[PDB]
Amino acid sequence: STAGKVIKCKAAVLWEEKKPFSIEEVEVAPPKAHEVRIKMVATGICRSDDHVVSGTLVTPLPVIAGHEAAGIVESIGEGVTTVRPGDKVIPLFTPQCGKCRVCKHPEGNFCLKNDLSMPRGTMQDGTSRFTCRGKPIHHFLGTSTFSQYTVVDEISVAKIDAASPLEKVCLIGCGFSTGYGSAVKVAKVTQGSTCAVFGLGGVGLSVIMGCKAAGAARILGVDINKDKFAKAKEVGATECVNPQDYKKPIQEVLTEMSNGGVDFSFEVIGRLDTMVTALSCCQEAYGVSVIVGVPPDSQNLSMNPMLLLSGRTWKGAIFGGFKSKDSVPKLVADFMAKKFALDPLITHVLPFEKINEGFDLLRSGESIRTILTF
Amino acid sequence: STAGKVIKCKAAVLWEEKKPFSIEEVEVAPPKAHEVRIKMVATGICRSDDHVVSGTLVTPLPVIAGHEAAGIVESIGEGVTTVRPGDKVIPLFTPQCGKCRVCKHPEGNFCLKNDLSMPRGTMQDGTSRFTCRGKPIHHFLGTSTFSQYTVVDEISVAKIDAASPLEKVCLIGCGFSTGYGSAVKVAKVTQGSTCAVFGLGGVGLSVIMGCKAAGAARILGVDINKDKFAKAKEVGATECVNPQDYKKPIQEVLTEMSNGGVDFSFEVIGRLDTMVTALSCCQEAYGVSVIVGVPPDSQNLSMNPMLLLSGRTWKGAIFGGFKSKDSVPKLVADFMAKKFALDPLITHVLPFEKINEGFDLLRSGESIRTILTF
Ligand SMILES: NC(=O)c1ccc[n+]([C@@H]2O[C@H](COP(=O)([O-])OP(=O)([O-])OC[C@H]3O[C@@H](n4cnc5c(N)[nH+]cnc54)[C@H](O)[C@@H]3O)[C@@H](O)[C@H]2O)c1
Ligand SMILES: NC(=O)c1ccc[n+]([C@@H]2O[C@H](COP(=O)([O-])OP(=O)([O-])OC[C@H]3O[C@@H](n4cnc5c(N)[nH+]cnc54)[C@H](O)[C@@H]3O)[C@@H](O)[C@H]2O)c1
Ligand SMILES: OCc1c(F)c(F)c(F)c(F)c1F
Ligand SMILES: OCc1c(F)c(F)c(F)c(F)c1F
Ligand SMILES: [Zn+2]
Ligand SMILES: [Zn+2]
Ligand SMILES: [Zn+2]
Ligand SMILES: [Zn+2]
Repeated sequence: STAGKVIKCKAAVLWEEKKPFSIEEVEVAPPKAHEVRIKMVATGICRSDDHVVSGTLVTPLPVIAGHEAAGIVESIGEGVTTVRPGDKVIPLFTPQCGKCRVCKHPEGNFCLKNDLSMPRGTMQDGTSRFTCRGKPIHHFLGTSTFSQYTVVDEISVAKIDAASPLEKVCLIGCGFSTGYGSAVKVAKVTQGSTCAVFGLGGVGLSVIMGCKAAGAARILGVDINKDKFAKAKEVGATECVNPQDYKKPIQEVLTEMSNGGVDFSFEVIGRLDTMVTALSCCQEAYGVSVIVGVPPDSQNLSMNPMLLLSGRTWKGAIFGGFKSKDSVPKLVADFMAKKFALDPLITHVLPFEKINEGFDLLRSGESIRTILTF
Repeated sequence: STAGKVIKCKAAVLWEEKKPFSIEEVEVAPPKAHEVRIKMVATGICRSDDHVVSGTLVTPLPVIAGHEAAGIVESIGEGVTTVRPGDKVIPLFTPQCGKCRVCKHPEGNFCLKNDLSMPRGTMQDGTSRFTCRGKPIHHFLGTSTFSQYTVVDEISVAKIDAASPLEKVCLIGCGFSTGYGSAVKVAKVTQGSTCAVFGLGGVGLSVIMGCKAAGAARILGVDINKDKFAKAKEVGATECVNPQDYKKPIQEVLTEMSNGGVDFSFEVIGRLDTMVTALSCCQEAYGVSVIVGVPPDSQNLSMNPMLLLSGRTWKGAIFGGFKSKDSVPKLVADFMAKKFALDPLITHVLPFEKINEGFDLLRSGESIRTILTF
């Protein structure tokens, strides 16, 4: 038995920015009250994880990163009612406490217990369950999935279908749900509309999936890497454009293509300039633009508010606007019911021990999602 | 018997920025095809008219300004079908051509025939109906209401109830409709919500009226001029705050007051800083902020897109999001049935000839709306 005992296991520890992950032995404490210790089965490589390495995202180091994953409950602390040992689960990088003003609001999902805004890198109780070489190691978004075992707060885990294929449904933990929800729930893309999607990575392809599902007539994919176009078309893009191909700025190109601006635009990269371009390319009177990408820490964009005064709507969202604990099990059920596909997002499957190679694939432009298997 | 003839009349011509209006004789050409010549009865002094004087709003000079008004049709050009001589009318500074993509859109109102985005200061045919001292004088937003007679395109005029009191209902031509629509139509303020309204002039008061009509539980008025607070409370503000009274920035004060941020905020001033403050003070996950104020020409704001990524919605609107020609007659009908009040906005009345004194009253902080009678 491992319950109630410290587990020694393998994890990918990030000791400092801009270095490879160190794959080594860590100690994982048993869960305290209202906590859940999970044996990880599969975890995806999201660009947000790379942002921690690059310094685009600031979070306390050293850290066990990883937030897009699925595993099986090893044990539960006192008072846990929502999962049991043996359950398949997905860690929730946006928690759902169920009690705060946001959780109580019909539209809101950015639960006040989150560790994104002001990251502490701990459990809810302000402590860490991880040590490595006798040093405490920070958590990441209350998830820390780049480890054979993690411990999460109960509000940061959802029970999912016992028959789920964990090496696919881990994508529901971030990239798929984010993209899909940003289209269907946050933008509320309409039938017959014209959409523009900036960035054709895992998250942008999921936005295309959601736009198609919502009945968009035109879905214009935008990427500087033309190698991304074929897959974008497979999942629903009607045309793809590379800004580098044009003499005019792409907002102008897109406005011309859409005969005066798009209905819905999406920034799915993480650049300040493309956030403004995506806003500008939506129709000035009734267009809607959704920011999905994570921008570099502490940088402000510059924009002319006349873009809004004419009637545009600008919004952003975390995790596709989904209330995480309510939504994740339904999304997995929908997947098992063949309501959407995940395979188009998965280009590579590697053992966990090849985590660095997985990051290199992302950074080189060659992968969409690499799934790491434990 | 003036039909088909040039009319000589008095108008308030602005020859130069930052100068008084010159009340002097102009020549008003008869209406061409699909044009309407109107004998003005009443016009309000809106801060946007002052922006033309101050150079906050750039439009070609010399100009006859004025956009919030009502009058009586003197004559119609060939092919006009929607008004007749003798009809009471309100000029529409935002046209409604009924044919463009925006007019056909269920939500949009910023008709593509507008003269706001890239002002030419002409009629739709790119010419002027006004001469003064033998020189052509520009139009303003297709309306030019600071004149005993004006000529407008058919798409820029609405027929209103023959029994309308024009000295009141002129406010439906800008300030009332803008503020009230910004709350009820653009923001979609909900029952029991908390709203913050920045700027307690004619338009901000109208926002308050709309928030109260929509059932908001708390309506927090924000102004640096505490003399504006009494009237704001009369029309439904539950609390008023002066940023100058506080050591902390007003977004922090308002967040504290609202136990974590407001449901709906409105910028109704025209400052880049208060646009960002207004966004910040809405709840980060589900808050909505609407820009109503007109910013200084060609200036960009700076903001951190994390304010949006958490879930905020930011939008702007012209004329309260109302399709102008459909909406103005209904707004008048509703006023006549006492569905809303206009008297709280009217603080001063003056003859047209005292237009400069009207502007002095606004600039001093003393007036809300001065109504000028011809
Ligand atoms: N809001 C959320 O909850 C959320 C969730 C998941 C991902 N993210 C962010 O979303 C972004 C996309 O993540 P991902 O899909 O995993 O990343 P990714 O797989 O790197 O995809 C990004 C794509 O953007 C393309 N790109 C780069 N620069 C430009 C440019 N200038 N113009 C057009 N295309 C360009 C690039 O070629 C690549 O295909 C990242 O910033 C993530 O951090 C946010
Ligand atoms: N979007 C539209 O269609 C539309 C329509 C009508 C008016 N406008 C604009 O809306 C704004 C308000 O017009 P109005 O009500 O006629 O003007 P106004 O009567 O000058 O009211 C503005 C109020 O803002 C207050 N104010 C000034 N600076 C600050 C500050 N730093 N903090 C808090 N309050 C401050 C000021 O004391 C005054 O009561 C102007 O910019 C107009 O140009 C836009
Ligand atoms: O990819 C999901 C994701 C985000 F959307 C963030 F805003 C963030 F800060 C982060 F760390 C993260 F993982
Ligand atoms: O007050 C209404 C009003 C506006 F909202 C503008 F954006 C503008 F440019 C203008 F001239 C105007 F009069
Ligand atoms: Zn919560
Ligand atoms: Zn992610
Ligand atoms: Zn139109
Ligand atoms: Zn106005």
